[PDB]
Amino acid sequence: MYKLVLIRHGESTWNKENRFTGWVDVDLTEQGNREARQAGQLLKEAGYTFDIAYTSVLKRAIRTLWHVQDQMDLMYVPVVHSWRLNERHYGALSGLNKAETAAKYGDEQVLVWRRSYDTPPPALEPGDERAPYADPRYAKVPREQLPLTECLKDTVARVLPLWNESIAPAVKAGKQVLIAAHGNSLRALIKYLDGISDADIVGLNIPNGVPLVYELDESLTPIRHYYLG
Amino acid sequence: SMYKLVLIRHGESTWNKENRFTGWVDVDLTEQGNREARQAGQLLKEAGYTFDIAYTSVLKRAIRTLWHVQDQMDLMYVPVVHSWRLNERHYGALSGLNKAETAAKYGDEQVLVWRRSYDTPPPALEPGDERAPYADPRYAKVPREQLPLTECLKDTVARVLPLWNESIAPAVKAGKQVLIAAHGNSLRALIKYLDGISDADIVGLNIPNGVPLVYELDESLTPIRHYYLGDQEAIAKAQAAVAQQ
Ligand code: NA
Repeated sequence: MYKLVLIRHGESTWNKENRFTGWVDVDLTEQGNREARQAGQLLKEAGYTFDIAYTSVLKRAIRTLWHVQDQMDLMYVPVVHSWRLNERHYGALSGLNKAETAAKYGDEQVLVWRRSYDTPPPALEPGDERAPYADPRYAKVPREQLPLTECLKDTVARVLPLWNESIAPAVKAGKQVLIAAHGNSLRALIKYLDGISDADIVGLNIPNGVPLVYELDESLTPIRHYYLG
Repeated sequence: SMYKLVLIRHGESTWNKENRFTGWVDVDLTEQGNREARQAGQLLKEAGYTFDIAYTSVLKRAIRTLWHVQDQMDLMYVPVVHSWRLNERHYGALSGLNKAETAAKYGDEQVLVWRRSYDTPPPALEPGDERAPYADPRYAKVPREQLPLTECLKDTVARVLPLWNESIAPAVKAGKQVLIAAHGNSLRALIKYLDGISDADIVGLNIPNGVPLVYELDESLTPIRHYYLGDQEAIAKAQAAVAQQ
């Protein structure tokens, strides 16, 4: 029996505005700060501790992790910041709210995108300000691996290598691991962990700033999972 | 080639403000300390500095100072190495005691020996003291016999330098832009080694809280010069204040 803890970042400014964010590096709102501190308090009171954390390169997830670390008195543990835990890339939808998206692309195409595991939204132009190529976060990432858009299938494909490379060996080694990330990168892990179908994973809701605990057997197969609080 | 190395002592801590020996006790920043650290980050950002990696201690006053700097510079994603080897000098049984009350009790000379004798440590913690480091998860990978119950600066130098030799110096040599966010005595220890300062002279080195301290090093990592970032007159005032304590 191992335990692995997952948590989605607290409310971001763009969550509050119901805007597609993706790789845009927006910060937490004060509510998102509170959710993160509350999650830290919950893990602490329920007797959790961690040896290492994995997070993305996006500050909304990183700041969530900082609050959890702060509240648990774990500010000293090693942290890995991986672009592979970034939120799904939403291409040209990044920055649009629901009304704006419906207006530009029409309801039917939005419905197809919302439902389709393997159809990506319109891509960023490679020269768009929002493209990742000039960003110092991705300086060592092979250029061809950087997305200008992603369907959820793409997101899953680039999240999952972190499982065999890093998370599973750490868990098997007896490390107490925390993963502080984003709705869709957490979906990718959960998709693999619980063997969820392409069709069902699309609808899985994960709330901001609530610790999600997986209990795993010797083979890293889930026994059960639950949210704290 | 010239390399730039940035050092910073933690922002004002609660026990700096209360005038208490701290050592390895894991106290936090005051609001002033938070402001110093944010200002430090703003200054570094405005002066066009960036970092590939930061080294810090396992103590939250230094780590939170680093976090403010990372926050202000938009560098929250960069690699950070947290090492007990950058901890403040271990203050032994003095840890938690008021400096004035201690001087009243044991005399000024005796406290000054404990504070600044290069090679004579403060009285040791008893190993069964709750303040001893043995059950602390921060030190669980440190062999028991290497964990101090007290340190003089000389001891602090011996435990700081292997991190410089094995990790930090190679990273500077490789052209990485390094920030070290640490503590008064662990920074004095490293600087003692970098500037080749004598045992008697290192005594007077006074590093202000929360001020970026830039070293320019040549190809062999020998300092060309160092200087502090920010309001130079305010920094001189802060230096006078540290020296008086
Ligand atoms: Na300690």
